[PDB]
Amino acid sequence: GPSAEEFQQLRKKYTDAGQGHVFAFVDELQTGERSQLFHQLSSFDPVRINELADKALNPPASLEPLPDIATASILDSDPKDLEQWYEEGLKLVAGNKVAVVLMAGGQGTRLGSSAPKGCFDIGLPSHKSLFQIQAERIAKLQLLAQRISGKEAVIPWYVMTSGPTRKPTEEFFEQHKYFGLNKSDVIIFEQGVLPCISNEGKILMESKFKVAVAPDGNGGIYQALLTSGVREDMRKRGIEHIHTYCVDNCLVKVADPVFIGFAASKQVDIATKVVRKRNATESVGLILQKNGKPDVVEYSEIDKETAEAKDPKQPDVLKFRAANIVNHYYSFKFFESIELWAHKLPHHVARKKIPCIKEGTGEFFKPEKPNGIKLEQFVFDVFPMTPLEKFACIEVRREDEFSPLKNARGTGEDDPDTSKRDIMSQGQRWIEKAGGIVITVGVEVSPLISYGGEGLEFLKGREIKAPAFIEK
Ligand SMILES: CC(=O)N[C@H]1[C@@H](OP(=O)(O)O)O[C@H](CO)[C@@H](O)[C@@H]1O
Ligand SMILES: OCCc1ccc(O)cc1
Ligand SMILES: OCCc1ccc(O)cc1
Ligand SMILES: OCCc1ccc(O)cc1
Repeated sequence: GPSAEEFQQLRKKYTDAGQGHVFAFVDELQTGERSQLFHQLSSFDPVRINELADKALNPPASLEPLPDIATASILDSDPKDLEQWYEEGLKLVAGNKVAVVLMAGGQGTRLGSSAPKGCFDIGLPSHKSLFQIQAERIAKLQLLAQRISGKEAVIPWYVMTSGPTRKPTEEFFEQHKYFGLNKSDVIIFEQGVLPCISNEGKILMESKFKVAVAPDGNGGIYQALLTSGVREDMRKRGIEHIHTYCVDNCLVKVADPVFIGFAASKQVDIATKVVRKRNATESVGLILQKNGKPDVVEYSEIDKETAEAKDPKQPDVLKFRAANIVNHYYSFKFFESIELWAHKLPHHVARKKIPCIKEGTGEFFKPEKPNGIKLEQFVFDVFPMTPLEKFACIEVRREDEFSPLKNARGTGEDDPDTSKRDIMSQGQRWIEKAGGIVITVGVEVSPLISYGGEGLEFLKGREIKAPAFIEK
């Protein structure tokens, strides 16, 4: 393990930085525990931690709805354009130019599962997990693309996890044989962490030999794409277009060809999907403009007066209603610039009850009130680095595209039951549109049968008894 000299040099750095309390219990640690503490502390720069704590604890507009050059809506689109963008998106898939990054490092504190959120079974007839439904969407788009190329189509799946989720995620994917995808085209990687900070700016000790850390927010994606090797893998594959999304949306149109096609046609660096906000209290970030710059306002920071503000000309409708649904497109060229701006991203403060050592006794205690803060970066904080002309915000239909799993069963909204209803409602609607008659709520349609409502003609004239599950 670490030499005395190495350990003293580390101790000097931390002590000079006013963080020498992290070594309060060194004299009683076992060799292994001492090693852990050494390596963990070596992984942070205590001066940087001080810089972050200082900005957090002693912190240092032109703020209207997005302009019309920057916005589009599926509702207002010419159907011939939607068809063309879909075809162009599928051609890019067939070209092996499309990748997916899945943000699955969330805890799911509101959901109360012990397992990764992606593993959750919302109670469909199939009992498929969120991960498996997403994987099957990828499989299906590959198969559709192969129809046009006559060659293998691969959409690599890069799954970002946290330390709370990485091992069980990999085990789950392995036990399912990667849901019929090739393991060689799925990479599970971890996002980074930052130390939790006390109200007084001091690093919190989880144990006598471990610093309390937390994942660094979904904005941690960008640094993690470099350190993980993922960006290099995309380069080696000739990836040009990336779809990034959150695991909790059970209706997510993974690698949606119309989205990719549209974004690519406009040659944007970034595109993003929104829906109309369902009310002033919905826990969604709101996409709007700031200071000549596309930007977002998170639900945890917005002020009542803006969440409740009304449209100038229509006083019964909310002014800000472009709910961020965490559904983003990037050019690969954008990812090649990460190094120039990853350090420019802000840290957002969240005050938290961080279980730690009673700084004295060494007794582990869950505190009664918030004893410190976690810092997080947010994926959308790149939007202001991007010229308005290299940005697109598209309205899509909530009932087809956005059904988040946030809360435990019995909450009443954004829960397993709303998720299940939304998928099975989608299924029924697709069947009906293809000429099927459903007798009854709803019908689960496997993604391997239909990605987006296509391919259901074989049900024309048929009677389907709901609840049902259409599969192989
Ligand atoms: C940083 C980030 O991506 N935040 C997202 C994300 O919030 P959560 O706090 O992870 O629930 O999901 C919302 C949609 O469910 C979206 O509106 C919001 O902006
Ligand atoms: O618990 C004794 C360790 C300690 C060291 C430095 C400080 O500033 C405070 C506490
Ligand atoms: O980057 C994480 C550094 C780290 C190293 C060793 C540990 O035992 C724990 C954390
Ligand atoms: O004009 C908007 C076209 C459009 C529709 C749906 C998407 O997902 C993306 C773009």
